[PDB]
Amino acid sequence: GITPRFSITQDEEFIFLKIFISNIRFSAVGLEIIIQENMIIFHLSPYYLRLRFPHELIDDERSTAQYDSKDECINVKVAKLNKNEYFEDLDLPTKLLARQGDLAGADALTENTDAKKTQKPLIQEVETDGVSNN
Repeated sequence: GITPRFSITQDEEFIFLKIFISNIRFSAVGLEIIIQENMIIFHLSPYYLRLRFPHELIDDERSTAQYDSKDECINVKVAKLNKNEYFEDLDLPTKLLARQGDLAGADALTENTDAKKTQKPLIQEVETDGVSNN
């Protein structure tokens, strides 16, 4: 992850990620933030950032980011899969980067699983070869 400063906020409807940046070369052709199956990928700006939350988000039409000049900061919006839901990793920066470090130091992680689950199995079928003659 590359960036001077960035803070994430959680809401009872969606997630609000804020990024701090200077008034340096800010192109408008490379700007395009995309959200993965669950985690969020920050491609905007010349600096790439990777956010990994303990939950799963979704990228819909509502999802979008707006550039703030008054503060020279960037605002990223992303809808969640469950309303009234929060996070327990946004509090820590490393928890988002998910770095490895120097494999030296007492560190631990505790992520909770989701309650709402979906069960939609399926059994495929296809003919087969075989004769009856000797």
